Amino acid sequence: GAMIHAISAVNRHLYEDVLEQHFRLRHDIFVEERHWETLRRPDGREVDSYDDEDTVYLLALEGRRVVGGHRLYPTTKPSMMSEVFPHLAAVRGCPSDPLIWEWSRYFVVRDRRDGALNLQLMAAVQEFCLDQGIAQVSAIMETWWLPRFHEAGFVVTPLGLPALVENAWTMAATVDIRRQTLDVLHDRIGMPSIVQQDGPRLDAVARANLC
Ligand SMILES: CC(C)CCSCCNC(=O)CCNC(=O)[C@H](O)C(C)(C)COP(=O)(O)OP(=O)(O)OC[C@H]1O[C@@H](n2cnc3c(N)ncnc32)[C@H](O)[C@@H]1OP(=O)(O)O
Ligand SMILES: C[S@@+](CC[C@H](N)C(=O)[O-])C[C@H]1O[C@@H](n2cnc3c(N)ncnc32)[C@H](O)[C@@H]1O
Repeated sequence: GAMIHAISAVNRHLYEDVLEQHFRLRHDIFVEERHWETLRRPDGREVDSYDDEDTVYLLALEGRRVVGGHRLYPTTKPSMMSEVFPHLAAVRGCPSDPLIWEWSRYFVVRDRRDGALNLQLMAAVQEFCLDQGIAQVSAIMETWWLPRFHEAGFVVTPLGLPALVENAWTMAATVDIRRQTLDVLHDRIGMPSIVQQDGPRLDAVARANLC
């Protein structure tokens, strides 16, 4: 059936159509719906300084329609946490490691909310990272994400004090990538694999080491 596709520098030539579609959906969702006005752009594409040659996109596709997704960025480069929100990680420190990737821009289009897709997206980050040998992901998120992580069996390590960010309670944390977490999620989604990787093989950890 429908799969989550891992899109990076090595295979984006197969997904240029899909990538553009997702930038516009990100604008509809994060700018128009969430009202994150600092991300508004006149081209109607929601693109920031962490959308570059090293970004990995995990996009839920139905045919060529993007129905959900999220992205990963190496913490060996300047990151959203290190550059924008370092005060949120003042207790433990901002991650900087080839084996830790920054996780952001999680979305499900309205048509697919409150269904099977969400848990598939939760499984997808675990599956991709385990395959790549990535040990942890880091995230800045609103505190309503905590019960969602816990419900999916995600092992969460807070990096600092929660704080108001543009009027919303926000925190920085890592998530442990675990075979055990993934195994349970595979059972729950009723699929042995949720991540499709077309085109040339990506060596994410090697790329992050170069950075
Ligand atoms: C890498 C990550 C960490 C970066 C995040 S990046 C920021 C998170 N992303 C977004 O807010 C994008 C806009 N939203 C979406 O794409 C979807 O609403 C998401 C968050 C993916 C959730 O989709 P689904 O789980 O399929 O279903 P849903 O009915 O939309 O939500 C399920 C439950 O989740 C909760 N929820 C969703 N959005 C919320 C919000 N803005 N504030 C407080 N609570 C919120 C809520 O409890 C809801 O159930 P309800 O109470 O019955 O409505
Ligand atoms: C929870 S935080 C940031 C992380 C967000 N959950 C994500 O994964 O994309 C949301 C707040 O950070 C801001 N923000 C998101 N990406 C940003 C960037 N690249 N630069 C500056 N601010 C950003 C948004 O305007 C919003 O007020």
